[PDB]
Amino acid sequence: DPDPMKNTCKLLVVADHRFYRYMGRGEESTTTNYLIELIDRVDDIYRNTAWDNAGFKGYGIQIEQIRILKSPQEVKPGEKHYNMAKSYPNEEKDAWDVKMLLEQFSFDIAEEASKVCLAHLFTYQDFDMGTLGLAYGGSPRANSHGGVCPKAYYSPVGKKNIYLNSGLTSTKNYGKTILTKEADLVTTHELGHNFGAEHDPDGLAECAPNEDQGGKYVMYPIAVSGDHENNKMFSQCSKQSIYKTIESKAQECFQERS
Ligand SMILES: COc1ccc2c(c1)C(=O)[N+](C[C@@]1(c3ccc(-c4cccnc4)cc3)NC(=O)NC1=O)=C2
Ligand SMILES: [Zn+2]
Repeated sequence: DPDPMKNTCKLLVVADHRFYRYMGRGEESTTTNYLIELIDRVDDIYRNTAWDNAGFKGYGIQIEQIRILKSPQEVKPGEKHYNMAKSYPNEEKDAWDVKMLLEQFSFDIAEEASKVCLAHLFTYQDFDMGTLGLAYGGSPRANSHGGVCPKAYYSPVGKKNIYLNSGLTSTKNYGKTILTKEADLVTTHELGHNFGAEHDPDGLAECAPNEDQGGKYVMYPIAVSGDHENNKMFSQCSKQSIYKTIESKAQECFQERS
């Protein structure tokens, strides 16, 4: 019998009412299929990366559970929820303030997020300044305040434990639905932050090549289009950061590939 390999970060995937209506065409099957195919293509990127440029490969992601929120969350006055009909803090805007939305999703999904490596929200809202997603950055440290593997942080206001093993992806930008190849890269980038990578800096040519050299890698701070070969790959900078996080945290919460 082969030795067990805890090499898979299991995900709770949530599609809010906005995603369900505008991406899933108001259908469970259409919503599910989009998310399953997207996670699998993102998994091909992770699972195939040799994090240490040798044998530290086969580390990826798998959906553990899909939660579909078919309707907006009914809220009482002064109450907020990441799945409510209105955007917060400004109801006049198409989208929430992205940082407040991530905080709100982490607060509301807490009980479910405590049981998975990562929780990821899929929404359909046009965040300001070309923002397509947000995630808490991971690290090898036990008290990382985010990323892979749930760690309880108590909320005195909520009187409960909250977890920062979260991220979100929007498939809406500049009033339109983004291409699927763009959506795959956003989730890759967000999970990249969760797995411990920071943005690729301009100061290290190796991690930020010119367009004639295959373009930028996935963790570049200006969102890659997917048009260039490097777009769907992690730079050597991301590989070193992620390798250190995985090495420390796979034994904590990664599981066998299902
Ligand atoms: C390939 O997909 C992407 C590549 C690069 C990026 C993105 C997507 C994307 O949304 N962004 C913006 C961005 C971001 C980060 C912080 C804040 C922020 C900070 C403090 C207070 N309020 C908000 C807003 C947006 N989201 C992300 O994952 N990285 C960022 O730079 C870069
Ligand atoms: Zn980023």
